[PDB]
Amino acid sequence: REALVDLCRRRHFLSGTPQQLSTAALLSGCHARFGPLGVELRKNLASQWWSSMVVFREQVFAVDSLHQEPGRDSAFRLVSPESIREILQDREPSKEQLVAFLENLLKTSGKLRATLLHGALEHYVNCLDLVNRKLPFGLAQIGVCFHPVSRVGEKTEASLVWFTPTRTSSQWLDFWLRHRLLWWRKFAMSPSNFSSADCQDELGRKGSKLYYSFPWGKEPIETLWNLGDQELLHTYPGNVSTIQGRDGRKNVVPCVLSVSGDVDLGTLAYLYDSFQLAERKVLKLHPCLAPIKVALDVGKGPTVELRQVCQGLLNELLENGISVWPGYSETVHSSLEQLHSKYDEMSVLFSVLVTETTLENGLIQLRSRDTTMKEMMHISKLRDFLVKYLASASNVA
Amino acid sequence: EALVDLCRRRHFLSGTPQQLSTAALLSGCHARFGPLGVELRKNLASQWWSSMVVFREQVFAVDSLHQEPGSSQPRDSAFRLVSPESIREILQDSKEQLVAFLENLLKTSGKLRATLLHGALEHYVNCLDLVNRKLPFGLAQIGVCFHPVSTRVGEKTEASLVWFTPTRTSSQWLDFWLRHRLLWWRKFAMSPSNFSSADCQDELGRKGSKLYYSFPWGKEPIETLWNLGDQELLHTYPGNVSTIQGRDGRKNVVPCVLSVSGDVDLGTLAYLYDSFQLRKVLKLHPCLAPIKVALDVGKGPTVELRQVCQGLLNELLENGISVWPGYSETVHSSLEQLHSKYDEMSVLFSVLVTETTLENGLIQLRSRDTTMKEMMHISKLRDFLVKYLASASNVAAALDHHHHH
Ligand code: NA
Ligand code: NA
Repeated sequence: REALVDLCRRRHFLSGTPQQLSTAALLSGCHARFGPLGVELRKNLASQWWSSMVVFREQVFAVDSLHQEPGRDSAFRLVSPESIREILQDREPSKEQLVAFLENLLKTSGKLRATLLHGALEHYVNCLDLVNRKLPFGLAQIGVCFHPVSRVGEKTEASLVWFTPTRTSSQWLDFWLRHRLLWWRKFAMSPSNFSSADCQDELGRKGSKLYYSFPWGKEPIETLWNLGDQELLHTYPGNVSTIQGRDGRKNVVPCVLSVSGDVDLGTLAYLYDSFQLAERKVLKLHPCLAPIKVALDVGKGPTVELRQVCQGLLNELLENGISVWPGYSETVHSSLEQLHSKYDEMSVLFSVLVTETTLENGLIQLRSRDTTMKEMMHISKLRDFLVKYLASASNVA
Repeated sequence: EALVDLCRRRHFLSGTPQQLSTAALLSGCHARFGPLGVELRKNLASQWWSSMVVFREQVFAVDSLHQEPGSSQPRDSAFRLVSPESIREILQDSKEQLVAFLENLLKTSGKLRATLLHGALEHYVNCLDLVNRKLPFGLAQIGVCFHPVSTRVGEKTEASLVWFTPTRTSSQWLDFWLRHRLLWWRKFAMSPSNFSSADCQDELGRKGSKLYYSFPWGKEPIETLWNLGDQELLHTYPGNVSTIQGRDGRKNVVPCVLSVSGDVDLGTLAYLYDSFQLRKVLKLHPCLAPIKVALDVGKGPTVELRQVCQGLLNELLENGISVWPGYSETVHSSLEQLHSKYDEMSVLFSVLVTETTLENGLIQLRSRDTTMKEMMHISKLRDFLVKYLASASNVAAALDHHHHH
């Protein structure tokens, strides 16, 4: 078994049976891929996407849309089982009556969304109103999309749909291309492994794609398209006056750019990127992404007292939203060496050891993932040190 | 009618007039929320995530697919997923064969989930490993579930905690979580007594509780808590019961399963109704309000007041304070109109920047809550806002670690 995926499965970044840890299974989205460490890593990534694209941008608003669309091409259809049963009860068929049923399914049944684009379009007229028709602006959503494989794969997509006058659309597309690529790179240990290329679709529309170089090859993690206006006009038949936005004095139907990232594949990219057979394997996930910031353990000494102290430190750090692994809670004894190796595989940023010394003089032993050196710190400072350290890494962007 | 109409007008809600009836709002057949509403809901979901997961070292995140293995034997009402190809292929490409085809759909097609429970159950053994089998612990998830309407598909965002505990302590945990969840809804409410609970029991004598919000048309359940026992967990691992045991001290037991399940969309609607006060103002809790501050300009040099505002804007966003940039509009609106609008959008504070500000750095700050105005130095606003928001959330967090009985 490949080492990175093996470690990820052992440390609960990935879930699944061993056969589901193949490249094809991991890329298909046909099983829930992530275990608790992975779900947390992915939530951190999604939060960082939200910060960059919605929180820090006044012209981007959140949107939410259904998972199913009116029914498109290969998308699975939603069919009520009660309708099928109704049919299977009646003794006389036909072929006319059955074919009819099947025919009617193919034309009236809703279908699973393949992208988040249609949800943004359908909410455009309302956001336009909210912004008093001023262009440009965006609508953003993170949510699951469904993809026929070759079973239906599920992928978490982070979408920005940007509405701008056609005359600035090319400029906007290039701005998003650079910004999005820099966003992926800012969390990477090997930022050159995130690359980009131009592409064009079936219709000749221009776009770009962003890629991560996985061991087996490059996989697209984000696509950016200059869609023009057809999809928007397709959404609002007749009523054109209600979709025109202001470009200064001009009233115009805006051009639509779609900027869509694969949060799941992006999670897997950072897991591969983090792997350092440095020392023993370590996952050096970026501080803002690492699911566990600190681990707390008790050394040789008085069980119940040494744990009362860790509990207090845990509670303090959690009130401050710092994730903590309560190793002190464990029963089985494990060597310091074994602990550090595990924490390193889990991408834990700092490990803290509370000992009889601590009970005497209040000093803890603090070990860093990145340098791997141990320092003595007074328990009273730990919180401020950690709170400050994370804020520093998050400020870098 | 006034509330829904105001919400629709201010983009808390979305939809046509036929989508704004109480029936359509409850069905989940359309995406109910406009941008201010999606932000409100995101804030509510973040608060839930903080209280249930971030602050609880024995609760872990789980993610599970939206689709589940096809069954059909039972007759369940969950929508099935059918490949259009498959249908076309039998269609344009006799009776015996068609009936068999339909039978197959019912038996083998995947189905859309109706709850997040099975998701948690299926990841229980992994989490067991993660905690080296120590009970109790929980698996949490927020995600969309689907449900039959009337033949339409309703979508509801569910916030679920599935808690694994020894049977001997399961009753106490049920009571602990009930109090905890009820207090969680109430801490954001203008009228907390409109959030209540009721105890209940199921077909099999299993105990549960339900939490309700008293909407204008009656009480609606916004959360359910059930002491499920172990049946469902046991059914998830047939033939592996010996190795799904957790530790209760020194004893190995198959844990009892507590399922706590909250409706995030209905909860969002609850807070919209709860915030509505007569001027019409929505007094949403500071932690929930989608826009914390609006910045506007009064009398003065356009291109300079705007720079003061933008600077202010940049500073607040950088600090993650949501801000409405009213100064970028054209402004042919009165102060009273501007304020009435902000009150309806639940904006917590509005700030006015004028010539004077350029002379002495003073801005006029207006509170949604009292409508009182007040001069303040533009350099002190970021700090005022951050402290006001931290204070509100601290007050709200007062009892997140309170030991219920
Ligand atoms: Na924004
Ligand atoms: Na937790």
